[PDB]
Formats: sequence, C-alpha cells, structure tokens
Amino acid sequence: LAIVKFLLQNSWQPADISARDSVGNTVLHALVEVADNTVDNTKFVTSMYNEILILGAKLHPTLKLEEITNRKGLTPLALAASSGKIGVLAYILQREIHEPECRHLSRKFTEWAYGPVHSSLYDLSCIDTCEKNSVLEVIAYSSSETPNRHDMLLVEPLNRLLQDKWDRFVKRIFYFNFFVYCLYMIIFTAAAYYRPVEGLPPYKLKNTVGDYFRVTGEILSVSGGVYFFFRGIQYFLQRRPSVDSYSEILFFVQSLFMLVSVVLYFSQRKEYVASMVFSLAMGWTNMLYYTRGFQQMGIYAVMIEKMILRDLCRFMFVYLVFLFGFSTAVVTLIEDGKYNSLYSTCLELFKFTIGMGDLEFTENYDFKAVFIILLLAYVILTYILLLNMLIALMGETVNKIAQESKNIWKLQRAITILDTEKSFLKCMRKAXXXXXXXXXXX
Amino acid sequence: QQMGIYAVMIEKMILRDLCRFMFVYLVFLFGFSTAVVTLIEDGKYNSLYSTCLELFKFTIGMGDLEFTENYDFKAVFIILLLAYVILTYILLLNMLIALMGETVNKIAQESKNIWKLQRAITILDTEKSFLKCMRKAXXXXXXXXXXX
Repeated sequence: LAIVKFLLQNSWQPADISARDSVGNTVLHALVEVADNTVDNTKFVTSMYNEILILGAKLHPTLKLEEITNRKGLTPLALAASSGKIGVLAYILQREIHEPECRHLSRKFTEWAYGPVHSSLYDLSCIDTCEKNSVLEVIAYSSSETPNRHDMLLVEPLNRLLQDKWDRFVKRIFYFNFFVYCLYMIIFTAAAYYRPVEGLPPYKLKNTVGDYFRVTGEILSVSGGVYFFFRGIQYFLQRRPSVDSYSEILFFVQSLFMLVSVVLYFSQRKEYVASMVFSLAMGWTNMLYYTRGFQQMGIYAVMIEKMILRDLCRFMFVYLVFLFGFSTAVVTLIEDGKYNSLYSTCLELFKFTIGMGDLEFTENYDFKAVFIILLLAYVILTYILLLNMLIALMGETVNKIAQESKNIWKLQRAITILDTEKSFLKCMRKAXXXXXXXXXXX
Repeated sequence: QQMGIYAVMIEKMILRDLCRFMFVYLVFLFGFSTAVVTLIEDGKYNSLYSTCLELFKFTIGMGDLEFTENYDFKAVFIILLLAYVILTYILLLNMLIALMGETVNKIAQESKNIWKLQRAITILDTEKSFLKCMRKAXXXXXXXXXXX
C-alpha cells in the first residue's frame, strides 16, 4: 500500500492511475487477475482495490475507474466474472462507501432502517449492462467448464435478482413455452401413431376427415421441427466454437432427426420411419429438460443428466467389454442353432443383466457343463461384480455432491431466463435493487 | 419405535417419490412406448396399451426384450429397446438411490421424533375423542445427577 500511495502522491512523477498494460488491464484489472479465491487472497485484493478507488476519488474525481475496459472489452467486474474470481466479484458488486465524494464510487446504498430492520440497495451495473455484457450474462453463459463458475451466481445481488424476475414476469412466460411444446409432442406422436399402414405410402393423401386431421398433424410436426433447427443454429453461431450444454445439444439432435425423416419420406423410402421413430423418442425424453426447475423436480433432473454423462463412458464401455468377451466365448462354443451368431448369443447374454436371463438356454454345442460354468461366472461375474462397485462410487459422492449440486439447477433457470429476455427480442423489460432485511444485531 | 420408524419413512418417500419420480418414469416409458407403437404395424403390440405394458415388464424384472416379431426396420427397434432398458430403469435408478443415500446421511436421524408426534396426536384425540371422559386433569420427574 505505502508504495502504491507514494507512486500516486509523490512530487516527482505521480503515477497515471488509469494506465493500461499490454493486455488493456489497469491496476483494478490486474488485481482481479491476481485473485486466487483463497480467503486471505480475497481479503488483501479486496481492500487494495478499495484503496485504489479511495485514491482515485481523492486525487482525480472525474475518472470513472471501474468502467475502463481491458483489450477484450472487459470492465474489472466483467473480467472477475469471466475468470471465476467470485469473492472479488461479490466484493465489487456489494461494496458501498460513504465519504465526501463517496456517492459516485459506491455500488449500493441503504435507504432506510427501522429499530428492527434493514434495507439494502444495489446498483446494479451487471443487470443493466445490455450493450456489452451483464455480470449475469457472462455468468449466464455459464458454459461452466469449471466447477468454480457455478458457485458465483448465488446471493449478494445476482441470485435474488434472478428469483425476483421469475415471480413478476418470467415464470408465466416459461409455462406457456412448456405448454406450447407439449402440444407439439402430442401431434408428432399422433400422426406417427395413426400413420397409414398401406405400402408405398402414402402415396398422396387427404380423403375424408381422418385424412385431413392426420395431414395437418404431419405438416405441423415438421414445422415444429424447423423451429428447433433454426433456434439451434443460432446457438451454434453464438457459442462457436466450443459438454457445456447437453439440453442444447439434444433439442438440436431431435429436430435434425425429424428433418432426416422428412427428407426421406418425400424421397418415399420405406425405412424413413427408422428416422421418425427416433425423432419421436428423442422428443418425449427432452420433455425432461423442460420441467426445470421445480427445485424438487429440478434436482432429480440434474442428477440423471450428470450420471448419464459420467456413467456410460466409465461403465457402458466396461459392461460392453464383459458382455462382449463372454458372448464371443459362447459363440465359439456352439456349432449350430442360431445361437452361434455373435448377435443372437450376445442378445441372449444381455437378458441376464435385464432380469430375464435364461441360464442354459441352448441345448446345441459341445463340452457340456463348461459352458454353464462359463455362464455362472459371467452372470456371477459382470452384473454382480460390476454392480457393487458401481453403487459404491455414487454412495461415496452421496456422501457429497447432491448437496453441492442444487445450486447447479439454479444456473439452469438463470440461463433460461437470461436467454428469453435476450432471446425474447430484448423486448421492453426492467432495465434499483434492495432487499428487505431485518436482523438484530440490535 | 422400531415399527414406527419404518412406518414413517415409507409414507414420507411415497409423498416425495411419486411426483418427482413416478412422473419421470412415466415420461421415459411413455416416450419409448410411443416410439415402439409407431414401429409396429400389426399383432396387438401396436396398441399403445399393450406395447406400453410390454415395456413396463422390463422395469418389473420380467422384461421380454425383443418380444414382437411383427414390424419393420429390423434391429433399430432393438437398439430402441436396449437404450430404453439401458436408459430408464438403470439411468433413472442410480440417481434415485443417491438422493436417499444423501439424506441417509441425515433425516433418518432427525425423523424418529416424527413418530413421537403421531403417538401424541393419537393420544390427544382419544381423550378429546374419548368423550373427554374423566381422566387425569402435578408433574415432576425423578432425577439423580451429580453434579455433587
């Protein structure tokens, strides 16, 4: 500090308090860069930051220091948030200083208090910074290819601000989106459910009522399909080039699958359904995304997705190896009867895992019981040896993450809300924060 | 107080579980079952209801795998199954155990007093609901801790 002071205050050459380094960073930017999220780190950066501002306002009052952008277009705050420097982010947004010349510097003020009671007011730059970035918006995206980034959004101003929108306008908006989506699903299934059997379909359609109703559905479903593809492409354009967004990746997959089906049908190839069936299944499951976040439903939604990302690579592969090895061992074993085919035998081996295992299904073959011991091991060995260790890791986390995660849903609502307003046409919307408070402390 | 703990937990889970979970399972089963009905032209596995029921058995432990011969596109239906069978009972199951395990870090311990409330309500009502018949209506506790 003393040397910071002597640099800025000396008779010989006072430091230019707003100079930018090669990267565009000022002392406030550099301080943000030097934070490492440890408690004593925050503490020292936080008040040295404070000190710089106090000196800015004392010595050169006209200078709006916290507005100065580094090369990449980032204010100190926005850098903090881009690099998951959370303690400091919280410090910069939270701080209010009362001094002569104090008001220009301070982030927030407390308007009034009652013997009990307290009120806090927040500026708030992050919410209103539409033009380049919003503390939320950097936070809002949020790819969070890091554990730490999720933590930041929390309580101080951003977390409450997000909660506040949802009651006023946004949740009402979300339900209509969900309801609108739901009808799209009933229609896609309905046409698919009621599609005509006759071969070389249709070819051509529209006789009687039923024909008219089904045809509208088929057109409506494809049209429904285009919307995702168009929406999808825009997201690809925005976050290019980068799983940060599994739901985002999916919806696009489902829409595309529908498109392939449409491309095929006009072609009139018979299989095309192999495309429509996939498109229908992908859609209903994607219904899972929509609920978020109940906060009861939401927790359930997050966990399944996390496990699926984790589980298949570690586990789907290992199970495949155990099943693959044993199934191959069996095919060799049997001369004839269609259980020779790797595919039939492997499928027969799968049933043991489902709960439908047939044990010694096949009479055909040689060497008697060895095949059964071969089975007992695989049946004993893979579903069962494999299963115990698979439960255990979850149990060990279930020592922990479940508790860490719930905030994880919180991020999802924020991203959905942030996008709709941005993705809502940036239509007229709010753009003062304060929290009613009452703790004594008195 | 042994039976009681068991009684409270099931009721709590049932209130919690069906809305979070019965609905999600229904969605996974509903989606895949619909995908299957589309797949099959004829044979009574076309009906949403028969096909969905066939899909349920996988969850029970009675799953038939490729039950139906009827249809088109071969193996895709099986992959369609493997996913659902792999995907829902199993992907769904792991996360469902885990939340309970996380609580089972905790609530079981908090709860037992929860039964306590139930006995109190039963007792309070019978006397009130017992005709407010003549009944007691001094408390002191024998004590001995030193503290000396």
